Amino acid sequence: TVPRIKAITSKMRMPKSKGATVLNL
Amino acid sequence: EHLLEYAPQQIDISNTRATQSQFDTWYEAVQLAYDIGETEMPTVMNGLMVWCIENGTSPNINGVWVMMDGDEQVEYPLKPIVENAKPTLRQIMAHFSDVAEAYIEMRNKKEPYMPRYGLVRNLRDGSLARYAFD
Amino acid sequence: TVPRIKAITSKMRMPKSKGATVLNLEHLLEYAPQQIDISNTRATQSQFDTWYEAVQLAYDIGETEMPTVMNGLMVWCIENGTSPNINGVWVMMDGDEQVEYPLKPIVENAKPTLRQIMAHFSDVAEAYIEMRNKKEPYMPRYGLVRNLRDGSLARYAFDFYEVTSRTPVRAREAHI
Amino acid sequence: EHLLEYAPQQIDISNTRATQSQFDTWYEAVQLAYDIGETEMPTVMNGLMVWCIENGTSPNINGVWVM
Repeated sequence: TVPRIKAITSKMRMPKSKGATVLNL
Repeated sequence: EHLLEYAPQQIDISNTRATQSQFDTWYEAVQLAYDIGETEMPTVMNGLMVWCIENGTSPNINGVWVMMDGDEQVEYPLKPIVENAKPTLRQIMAHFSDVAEAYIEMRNKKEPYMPRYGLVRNLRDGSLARYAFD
Repeated sequence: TVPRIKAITSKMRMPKSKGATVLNLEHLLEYAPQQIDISNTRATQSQFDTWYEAVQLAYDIGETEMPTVMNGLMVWCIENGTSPNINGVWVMMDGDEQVEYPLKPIVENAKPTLRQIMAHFSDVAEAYIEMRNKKEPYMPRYGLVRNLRDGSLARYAFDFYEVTSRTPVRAREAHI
Repeated sequence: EHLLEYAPQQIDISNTRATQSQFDTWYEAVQLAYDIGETEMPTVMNGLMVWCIENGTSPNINGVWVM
């Protein structure tokens, strides 16, 4: 078959303070 | 003495076909910017020269070009094909001018196949519809 | 015997990068895709997939009730062409009275344009007018402006007609 | 199945004739802005379509039309 492109996804970088999240998603 | 011992062909010097180095920089930068390696990358160019027959060598940069596979399509970004082709896309794809007129000769005998550049110019014979693409 | 001419063959010079070939010639011969699935007039399956899901959403009409809408769209887009104003409305007959719909989420989601998205319906549209011509004379509205004059060529002359290689040569002059 | 059971006419979809709703908003706003009610307003439109035959559908806005 044909070679499909493997698109990567840059992460939706959620901000953090010291190791935990900062939003109640 | 060396002038008489010197017969180079039109296709290896002229302006329409870009140089071997311009095609060498282009093809390595496309193999890189698709993350598709050797023995899997020449299958892609079988899809490129069929697409560039039809829609010509002037797309928008942000657009996409398709390639049939079975029944469903795939897609690819047109950004690293017209941004690496340093003269232009026309003068880089002119390396494929030998195979393309041998592709349509294959395609005309099964069914009538005018390329899309021919239908705009309104050519009217399926035998001259072999030398008129972009 | 007679001296036959020895015809030489200039090579079918396949392009190369650094010493190896650039095409899979085995798969090239096992590869015959059609005009309609690659060309520029018909937009891609993904461009029609984003368009149709964004229309189903922005009308709040679900599956098994949404394909009835597209029976009204391809009849309207035959007549008034694929260039309306964005704020306007398009109608759809039902019994005797009309309905209406907003033209805003049909030309704002069609990412190439409306013409290249409705060109998926180029197969059904010329099969719609062939149905319609036999009951009564039916020139589409794009034909009446261009002043075509026969009800049998009034099948291939609407706005969003893709010009494939199956078009008769009289019809491909009618667009250009 | 419904596509084959669907034959609408040119005049009810096309661009030249505006929609029934565009004519519905227009006719109610003319009946209002003349203070001429029902059974007296359709006599006015007998005068409008005779005038709009002759002077066309492009007058100045401030002008008048006779009957």
